[PDB]
Amino acid sequence: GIKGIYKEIGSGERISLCKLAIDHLEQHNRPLRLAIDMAIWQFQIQAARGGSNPAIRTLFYRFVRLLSLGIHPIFVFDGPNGVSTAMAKRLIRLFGFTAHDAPGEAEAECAYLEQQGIVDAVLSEDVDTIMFGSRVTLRDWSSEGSKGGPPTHVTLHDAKKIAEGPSGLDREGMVLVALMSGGDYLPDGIPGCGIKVACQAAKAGFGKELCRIKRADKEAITEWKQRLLHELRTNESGFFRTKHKALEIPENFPNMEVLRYYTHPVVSSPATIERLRQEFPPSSTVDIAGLREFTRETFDWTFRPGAIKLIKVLAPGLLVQRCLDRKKEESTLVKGISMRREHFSTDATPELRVSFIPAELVGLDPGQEPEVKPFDPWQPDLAWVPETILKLGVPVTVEDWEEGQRS
DNA sequence: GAGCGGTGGTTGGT
DNA sequence: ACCCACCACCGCTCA
Ligand SMILES: [Cs+]
Ligand SMILES: [Mg+2]
Repeated sequence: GIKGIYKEIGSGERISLCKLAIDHLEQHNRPLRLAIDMAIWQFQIQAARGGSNPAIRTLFYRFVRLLSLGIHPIFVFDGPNGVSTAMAKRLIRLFGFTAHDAPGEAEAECAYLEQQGIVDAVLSEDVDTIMFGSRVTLRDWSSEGSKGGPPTHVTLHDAKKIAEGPSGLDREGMVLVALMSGGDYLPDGIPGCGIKVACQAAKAGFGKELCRIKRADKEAITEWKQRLLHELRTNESGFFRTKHKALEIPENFPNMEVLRYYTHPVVSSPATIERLRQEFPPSSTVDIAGLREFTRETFDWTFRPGAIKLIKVLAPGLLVQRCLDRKKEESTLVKGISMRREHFSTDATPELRVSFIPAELVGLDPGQEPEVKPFDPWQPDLAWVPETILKLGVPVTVEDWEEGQRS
C-alpha cells in the first residue's frame, strides 16, 4: 500500500541526492539532515552476489556515498509496537553516523523527527510517511533511468504541493483512503471500495471531518458515517462519479483505533526529542582503524590488498567529510584542482576535479600489513567534489584555481 | 513496494 | 439480455 497512489498524487520529482544536499547546504549554511528508515535496504540490498556479506557490503558502499554527499544521516529502526541490526548498528557507528530506535513504526518516527526539526527530510520505502506527518519525503535511492550504475537520484514527494495539487490529498485525506481502500494494518478496508472512490470521498472533506473526531464521541461518528453512507448510496452532492448502492460498509468501519494509529502514532517521548536536538548531529568522525577491523573480518579484505582497497574506496568520502568541519595547510586535504564541470548526473551542481593522496588522507599504511595496472595509494587520485563544499574547506586552493582560469 | 495484464463485478445505459 | 467503461482484485514480475 497504498495501491495506485501515484496516479493520484503524481510520481514525484526525480532529483539527485547531490543537488538536494548542496542546495540545502547553500540556503541553510549547514549539511542536510536525513532520517532514513532502515526498511529500504531489505529488498534492494540482497541482490549483490559473491564475497563475504554482500548485503552488508552494499550498505558499506552507500555509507561512503552518504559521506561524499556531505549528508548527516540518522538511521531509524522499527520498535516492538537479510541485514543484521547488530552489524548494521556497528557499521553506522564506525562511520560516525547516528542510529535511532523507534518506539513503534519507523515510518511514523521518521516523519515525527522531520516535523520536530531534528531532520530536514525523510527517505523511506514509500509515501506512507505522509499520513504520519511527513512534509518532504524521499523514496527510491537508485541509479538514474536506464543508466545502470551509481545510485545518484531519489524520487521526491512534497506533501504541501500534493495537497494543493490536482488530487488535493493531504494527511487526513490519505488516511481516509487507507481506511477504506486498505493499508498495512487493515489491508482490506471497505470491501469492494478502492482508490478511485476513496479519493473521491477525501476531496469531499470526509477525511478532515473524521480526523477531528475523538473516539469517545460515538454520537459524532454515526452522523459522519450515516452522512458518508448516504452520499454513497445516492451521490446527492455529486461527490462521486457513480452511485454505489451495493458497496457494503462494515459495521466496524471506521476503526478509530486504526485511525488513531495514523493520527497519533506511537512516536518517541518529548524527552527523547530533546536529547536528539542536542546529540544530533554528532561528531561525525569516521573510525578508520575500526572500519579496517570491520572490513577484514566482515568482507575478508585481508592483509595489504584489503587495506589498499579500503583506502581507495573511502578516501573521496573522507575528503568531503573533512572539508565540512574545517600558511597553506589546506594541502593536507587537497593538492590541486584541474577542471570544472556541471554534469547532469548532479542536475548540474558545479564540481571541481580535486587531486589528493588516498593513503595520506585515510591514515592507513599498507606496508604495515602482510604482503601477499595496480592502484598505488600514494600516487595522486582524482575525485569530482561539489564546489560549494570546496569553498568551505579549502577556500584558498579554490581561489588560486579560480585565478589560474582568469589567466 | 510497485507495475502490469487478467478476471470478475458494479453501473449506467443499449 | 446484451454492451460498455470503469473500477477493484488477483497473480506475477522486478527489486
Ligand atoms: Cs478495498
Ligand atoms: Mg509501508
